[PDB]
Amino acid sequence: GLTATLAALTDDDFQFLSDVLDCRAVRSAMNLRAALTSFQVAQYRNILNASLQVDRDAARSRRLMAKLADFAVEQEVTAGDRVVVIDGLDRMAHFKDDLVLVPLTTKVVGGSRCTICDVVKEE
Repeated sequence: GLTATLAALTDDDFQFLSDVLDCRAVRSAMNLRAALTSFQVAQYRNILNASLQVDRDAARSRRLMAKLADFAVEQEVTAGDRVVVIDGLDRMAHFKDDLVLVPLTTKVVGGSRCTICDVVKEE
């Protein structure tokens, strides 16, 4: 889609967002262990959050709209889930204790890379 979509994303694209907001961890590849800033995090939040409103399905937007409200919220990660990086992730990387994150899905929205990785135990 990229240009063909611009801002009016379809159920296919929004499906990717539903998974992102569903993720347990939300950080940036350039600095996964360190956040950016209060305005920075909110900035990226406005990007996707803006996609919801402009969306065609006002009902569906409500569901994700609330899921985004907790963007980058303090929660315990676990295997099977996924970590959404605001920058991306092409290679596998550790997250904590012994859990490693492997590249699962990379999508660019509003000119911002968004990679998701499955949380698997390094063994």
